[PDB]
Amino acid sequence: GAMSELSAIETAAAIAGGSMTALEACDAAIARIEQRDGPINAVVVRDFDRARDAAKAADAEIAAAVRKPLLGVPMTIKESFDIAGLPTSWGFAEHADHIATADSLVVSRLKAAGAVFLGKSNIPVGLADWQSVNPNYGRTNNPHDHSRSAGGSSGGAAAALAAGMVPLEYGSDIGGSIRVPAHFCGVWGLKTTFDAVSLEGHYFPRTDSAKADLSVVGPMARTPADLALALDITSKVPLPQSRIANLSGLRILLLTAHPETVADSATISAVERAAAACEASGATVATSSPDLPDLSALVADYTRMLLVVLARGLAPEGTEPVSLNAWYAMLDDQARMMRAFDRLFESFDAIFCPVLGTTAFAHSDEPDWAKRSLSIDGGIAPFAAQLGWISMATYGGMPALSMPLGADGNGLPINLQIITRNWSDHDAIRIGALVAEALD
Repeated sequence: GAMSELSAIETAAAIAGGSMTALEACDAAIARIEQRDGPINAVVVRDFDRARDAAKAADAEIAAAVRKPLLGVPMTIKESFDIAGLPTSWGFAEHADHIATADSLVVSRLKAAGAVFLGKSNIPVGLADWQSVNPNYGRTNNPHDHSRSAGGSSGGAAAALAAGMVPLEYGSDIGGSIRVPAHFCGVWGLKTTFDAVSLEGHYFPRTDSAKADLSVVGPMARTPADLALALDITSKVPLPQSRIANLSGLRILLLTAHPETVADSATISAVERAAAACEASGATVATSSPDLPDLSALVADYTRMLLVVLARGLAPEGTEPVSLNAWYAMLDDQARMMRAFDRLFESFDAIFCPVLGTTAFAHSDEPDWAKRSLSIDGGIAPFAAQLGWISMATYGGMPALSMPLGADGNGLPINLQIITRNWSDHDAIRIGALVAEALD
């Protein structure tokens, strides 16, 4: 782009080399937020006074010859992550004054690498939407078109990255809440392998309960290099690095259709263009496989588990809740689906497919997804069916990258979803980096 910002790694290098100080990096980011966040409303919790103190402490370490991978790099994090001294509300008015007393694990890891947290980014109520709007902070608007959703639930994070306010962010994903905002705002987002990164401190307000199923946390940035560094900083253990040097020989499964939902022409064309660029770089592309799992059964099973997980096994009055024994059977079903993808990835290195079937939708005041619809090539389509596109990685557990491809006819970003086998998170990042090179 013509107007650019330093990446997270470039900022740390500029501080380590002495071309700028950590306090200057912090003050520059504070200025971008105050200058740009007016019409976007992404950074809704601000901690600028304590951040400047941390930036000064970072410059103290720099002078003492200390070097850390993110030393002095300013960032924000999704509001649902605990930071000691800041509220964690999940957009609930009842929890607006719930102040965390300890940093979450991800925050602690990033701080130990030297990062400076300026504040936290906006979310929908209960993290339960592909928008970012709540009565505590208001609505986040897509920086590419203020009339469209920024995505959710990590939508404030993606908007702050798209507007260049900070180079690094971190979100959570149970129904696409990392991939979808990255796609709506045209930035990079890694849905990580299930259980690869600790959710400690991503607590429902006033509890120490984090989701034990489907949900993952993962980095968001504007470069694949920043994603890989942030992944290595926050992983439970160091994950296998990628040995993929180029696209020659890579085996890609290209999917632009789903038995339970649809993609529009611009999205289909964009995902196809990415596969063709890899084919021109020596990769092999298939458009079907007998080992592809039953995507229709997958979305139905994923949805039943998702609803149970979201309700904590509570049923509406009158109806009978799912029994614990039935829950154990559901996990067996999921494990069986995970192994089906294992077999698929014996033949393929990656699946290429849409993140969602269309670009960022107009702001919706309808809280019930069953009462929402979407425009696909001027045609009306069901909203909730779009869950099919993100269900594979969430239910199967695979890592999935959301990376910029381009924009549609209205300038709204379109991202590609790159799905690789469990624990190959660095492959997903690396393939995305190679795809971006192949497109330029």
